[PDB]
Amino acid sequence: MYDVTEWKHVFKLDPNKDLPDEQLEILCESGTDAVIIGGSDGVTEDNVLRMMSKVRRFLVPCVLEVSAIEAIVPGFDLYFIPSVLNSKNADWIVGMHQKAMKEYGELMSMEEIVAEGYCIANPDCKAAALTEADADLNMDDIVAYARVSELLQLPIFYLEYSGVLGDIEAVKKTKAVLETSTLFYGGGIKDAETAKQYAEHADVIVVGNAVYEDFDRALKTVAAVKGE
Amino acid sequence: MYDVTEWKHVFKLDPNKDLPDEQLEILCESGTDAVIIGGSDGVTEDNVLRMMSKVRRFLVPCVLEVSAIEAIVPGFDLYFIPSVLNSKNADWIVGMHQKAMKEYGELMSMEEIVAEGYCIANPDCKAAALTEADADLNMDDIVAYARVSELLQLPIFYLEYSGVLGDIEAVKKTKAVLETSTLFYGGGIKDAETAKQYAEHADVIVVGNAVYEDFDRALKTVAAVK
Ligand SMILES: CC(C)=CCC/C(C)=C/CC/C(C)=C/CSP(=O)(O)OP(=O)(O)O
Ligand SMILES: [Cl-]
Ligand SMILES: [Cl-]
Ligand SMILES: [Mg+2]
Ligand SMILES: [Mg+2]
Repeated sequence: MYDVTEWKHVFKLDPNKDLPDEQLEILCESGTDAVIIGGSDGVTEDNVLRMMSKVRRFLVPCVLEVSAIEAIVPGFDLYFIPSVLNSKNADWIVGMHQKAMKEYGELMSMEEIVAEGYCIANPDCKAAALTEADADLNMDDIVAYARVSELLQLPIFYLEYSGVLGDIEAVKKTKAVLETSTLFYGGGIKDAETAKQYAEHADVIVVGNAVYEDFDRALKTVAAVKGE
Repeated sequence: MYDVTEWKHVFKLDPNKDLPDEQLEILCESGTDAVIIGGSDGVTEDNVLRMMSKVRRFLVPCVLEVSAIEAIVPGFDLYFIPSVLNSKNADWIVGMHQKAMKEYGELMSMEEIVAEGYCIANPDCKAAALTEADADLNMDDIVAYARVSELLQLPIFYLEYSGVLGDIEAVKKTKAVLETSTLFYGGGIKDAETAKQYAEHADVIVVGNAVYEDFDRALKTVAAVK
């Protein structure tokens, strides 16, 4: 019953960090379309489990973006499973996913799962290092990864720039080739202005790091794209 | 595009070989559901080209299985682009797709393309060495590759054993977990009896090099199954 093609904004929270309960509550009731519990690396099941319990009470859909088999926790409304399409190591595309299925096939069949075709386009971030992504891409390299996602009919193509604003032109061209995939963009969105700019091309903008750096400023990204 | 969920039998041909006399024609007129142009130890644009000119004239859908970017040729009803799910080389999982999209994006848009999830389950064959496949798999491994296939939305999961018959129990168990894709089985089918046996679990049986070894016998695999 969760339709990402109707979404416009999502906050991505890092279970490795701590947020005041007051802020976590404010983010869940902010009007964002989803609260995603992310991770990238070093995540632990206990932090994920505490966060699940803290966000589940709210009406907003809570999503667990799976980044480690040890950190799959029941209780979330949805599960996003990333596949790093430009990874140079099969583990981040399919390998870890096969081990998870082998180990938790049953737990996996009982949840709503959505695969995300990730394209990590910032060569200098923790995510690119970890996943051995060939992240130094020209725009047509990115557009081609988007075409690959559209061909596999991955519900989500996520252009990931991490802590930097990505080339807006690459967001506009990616969007132009996606006909079924929902385009998620994440990267340097810290306020109303940037939020509004990227929301012009992405189907969904992801605001994450900013919540920890300047909370009040990051909160305005919601009204910035859903407001009057 | 042609609907593979209705198929039951397909012959897969090696564009590097040629059938004698009118055998290609009898095969394309046999009742099989599709003729797939494949090939091992790589293919060349020339053989594929020549094969395409031969099979496009018939009603049976003709499919090019794209195992090499350099051998793509326009003119087929369908193009299957494999992802070797158990490959250790990302180039066989997503790289081929990305190259085709980057180098032949406009050709890709004008053709009907189907992404197939491949699982090479025979560790002792050309395909496995060529794709660096982790092919010494137990049954629960295969079952898990099939789940990944569907997670990735692939319309086809192709369980490949090449030159030999695969464990019939593996076929039955993979058919059991696939809730939304079509199960292709390939591997050592050379006659009516074995084709019938694997057709009990697989959605589509692929009969390949048996057509060069014993044509009359491979031809009976169509009726055995349909
Ligand atoms: C275990 C399993 C079933 C599949 C493996 C899942 C995979 C491929 C995970 C890697 C996904 C990553 C690095 C996501 C970025 S979170 P982010 O956007 O917050 O970036 P950051 O944490 O700041 O590095
Ligand atoms: Cl843990
Ligand atoms: Cl005909
Ligand atoms: Mg809730
Ligand atoms: Mg024809």
